[PDB]
Amino acid sequence: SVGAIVSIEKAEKNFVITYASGKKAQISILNDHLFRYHLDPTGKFEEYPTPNDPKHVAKITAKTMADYGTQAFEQTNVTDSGNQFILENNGLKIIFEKESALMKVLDKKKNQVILEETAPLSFKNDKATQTLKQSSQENYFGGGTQNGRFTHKGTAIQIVNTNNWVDGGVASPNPFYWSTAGYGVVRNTWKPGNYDFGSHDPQTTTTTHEGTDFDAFYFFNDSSAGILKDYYELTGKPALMPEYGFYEAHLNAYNRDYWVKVAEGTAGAVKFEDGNFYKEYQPGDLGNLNGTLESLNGEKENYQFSARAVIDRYKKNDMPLGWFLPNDGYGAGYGQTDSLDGDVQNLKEFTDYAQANGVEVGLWTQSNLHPADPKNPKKGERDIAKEVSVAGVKALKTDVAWVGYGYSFGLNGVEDAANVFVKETDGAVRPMIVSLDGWAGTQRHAGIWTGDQTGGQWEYIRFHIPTYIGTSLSGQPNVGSDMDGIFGGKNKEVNIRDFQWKTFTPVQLNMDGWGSNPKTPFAFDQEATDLNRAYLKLKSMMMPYNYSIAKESVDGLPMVRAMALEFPNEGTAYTKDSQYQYMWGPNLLVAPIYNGNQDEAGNSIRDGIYLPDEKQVWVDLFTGEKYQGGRVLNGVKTPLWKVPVFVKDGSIIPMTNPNNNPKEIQRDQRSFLIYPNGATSFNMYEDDGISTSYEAGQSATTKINSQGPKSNEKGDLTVTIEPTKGSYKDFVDERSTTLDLLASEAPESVTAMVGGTEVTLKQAANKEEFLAGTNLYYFDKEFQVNQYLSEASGEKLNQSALSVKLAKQSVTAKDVQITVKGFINKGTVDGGNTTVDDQLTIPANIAINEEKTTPSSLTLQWDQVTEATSYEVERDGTVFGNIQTNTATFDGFSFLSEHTFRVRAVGKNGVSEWSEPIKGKTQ
Repeated sequence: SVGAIVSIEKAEKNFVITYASGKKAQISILNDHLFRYHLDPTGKFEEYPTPNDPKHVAKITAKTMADYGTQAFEQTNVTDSGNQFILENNGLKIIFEKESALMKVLDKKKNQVILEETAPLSFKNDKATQTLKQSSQENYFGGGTQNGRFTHKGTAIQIVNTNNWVDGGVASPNPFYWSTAGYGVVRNTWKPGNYDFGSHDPQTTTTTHEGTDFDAFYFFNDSSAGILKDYYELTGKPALMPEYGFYEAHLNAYNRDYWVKVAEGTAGAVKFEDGNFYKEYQPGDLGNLNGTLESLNGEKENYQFSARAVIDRYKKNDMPLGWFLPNDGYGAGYGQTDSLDGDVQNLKEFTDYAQANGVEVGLWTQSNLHPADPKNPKKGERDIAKEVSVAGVKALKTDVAWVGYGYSFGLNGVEDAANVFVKETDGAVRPMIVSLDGWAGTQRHAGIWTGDQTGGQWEYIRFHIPTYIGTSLSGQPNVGSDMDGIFGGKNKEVNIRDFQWKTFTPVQLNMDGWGSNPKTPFAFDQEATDLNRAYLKLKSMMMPYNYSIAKESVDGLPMVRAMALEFPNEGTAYTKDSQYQYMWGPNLLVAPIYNGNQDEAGNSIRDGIYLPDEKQVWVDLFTGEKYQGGRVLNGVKTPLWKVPVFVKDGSIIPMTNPNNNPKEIQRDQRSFLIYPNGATSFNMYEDDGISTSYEAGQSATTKINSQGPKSNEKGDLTVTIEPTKGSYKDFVDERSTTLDLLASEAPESVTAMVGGTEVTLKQAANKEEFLAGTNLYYFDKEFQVNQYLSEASGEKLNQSALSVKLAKQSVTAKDVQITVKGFINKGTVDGGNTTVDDQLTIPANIAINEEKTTPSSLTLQWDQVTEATSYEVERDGTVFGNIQTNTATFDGFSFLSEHTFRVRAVGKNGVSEWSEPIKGKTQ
């Protein structure tokens, strides 16, 4: 409708495009790889889109056009080469066909067209639609929290505030997507949209938003970290949670409801410490029943029904607990007095008790942050200034009735809450805000949780894994959800499995009061409780690693990483083959159990464990068992106690003592669990854990370096801890050092230098001597990464480690260099030998079992090889392993689709040649 381009002029601040219709666009060059295109068919070209309400002043962008400076614009030239206008700088050609008005972008470094319009912008039907070429290997990420999904090629996603918390919904939309071609796009709009990544026409991608304006930021970057850094520079770097936000929370209402004494076995009865059974009632549902009224502090002959009693239960069950929210939901409140001040004092009393137990307090927070007259409040009004400054609240959970309108409501809300919070604390406390119904920019103020669903069901796990991955690919690293759901429950196995994988995630919410059982890690039998504790303690021990990858996520890759972020050169990493696993930072591959499939021994059967990189050894975190990468493993037997987690051999994992909250961490120690493999590194981040001062340069980093032999080989190992750089409030300079070096033999020698001076090390004679002393080393074949899990599993889970302890030293003044001669960490590698064994027969008579053919699956069968201990099947180029019988089935295929298979035998001395390829068609 806009027609041909008649001119592009370099104006004072931007390039002005005039179209034949008389309509105009402005191209603003912000940096050498970022530009804004604004076609304002109404003609104003004002810096910011119109929000949903004129009170909504929070902006999508965190950096103004002016803030980017004029240098990139000055260094961009417009030329008129016949049938095209071209804008060119050092990195890009932005090419406009004059007649068609179509834009394409050539990346000069690659000499490739990265983005190409295939039809002009369409403004029909009060919408603004862009039409782009899609290439055969082009994949797409983003769109925010796209429930159940992360990889969008061949699908449409809705960029809509759906208020839908389950699979197929959008708990938190974002008008941000990116392409593996090497581009990200933010639509500079508050209006809902729809991105169709070739759902019927595979060569075309359309992006649509409601409205009359087309205003977008395009950023070009050859790495996924780069695209996310561009999104963060534009819309805001993610907030860094305070350390306590990495610990599970407990949330409910304790100010309003009643417990009624009922018979044991009454539908949803709950047993309490008096040995009696009770059922909870909202006051309006009580009718003629005799009930005990809840209170926060349990001061009214009601202690077992109080919020304090719940903190006591987390302590008695030795469970980590970061924070506690006691006023969740409309009408709940936080006191029972005749005044706002009386209620604030009741909440202060609770916060004092929580803090005595190392637990912070959060509040459910409404759009009304202040009383109508803050100097004259009424009972039941809200006052964030008093709640923060008098009662000591540190965390906020946004009411869905506040942010639930979506779009500019949410961003204005979380910006207001963050800004008033840090004003009230004078920057002494950084924000801890959990929200949903977000938009572009939300991450700079708040994390999200996925809303309300029913747990006690495998679907609760299955849909959540890709949800978390896609949230993180959309520039929101602070993602969480309810532990085993707000609704339902009564499924022990699902409860254990949800605690297991969420160990390796940012935000864990025990969202209690509405379920089939209480929402706690101690709601099931002692086995479930002991396993849940074992995994929560592992997360507490991983806090230095976790906080380090959190710091990375402020200006780089998120904490929950799609496989493609870490293995960008493998096609398997980009597809639904990667929908149920992720990298927790760079070092750990997490492949949760997400269905009820079991063998006769009660092991979960885990199919589709993708282990990237044919040259990489992967190490079971719990057992030390080794696996070769370059394969997808089927039929992996996983006991109830175990979640499949693999260490990337070479990993350095900073650790700390098991702890129930950040104040129980020993700040005068540091510890490193190291899997040496060639030359690897880690940057360990730290700060005061609580304030805004990290944003004013108050933090420290420590570079740890491991230089050893390749996986399974013997050689010299040098571990260097470089001096700690930086300072902050209550920085501890004097620390002892532990290295736990996974090792299969005693070394020839261990020497230590501390700040260029030798420290004499003794070999400990036994473990008791090692634990008692310092400046020692000890070769231990009974090393336990997690004694809680050893006890809870009934398995020793012993590994072999060379452990080294050095005395307290200044971590700023003096480095550490440990040299180990004759270092080796050797174990047999499942799939390690991929060399052809000439004596191993090629599996004979490779056939499709036609009987078993369905519209979505194929079954391949072949003759036994007597010397084979397993088989591998190559499915359309993808090697599947751990096939323990002479058949395999492959799922997730289209109707009437063709697939190519080869098979080889695996024996104790390598593999057979690959069979000839065979074809199968789905019905």
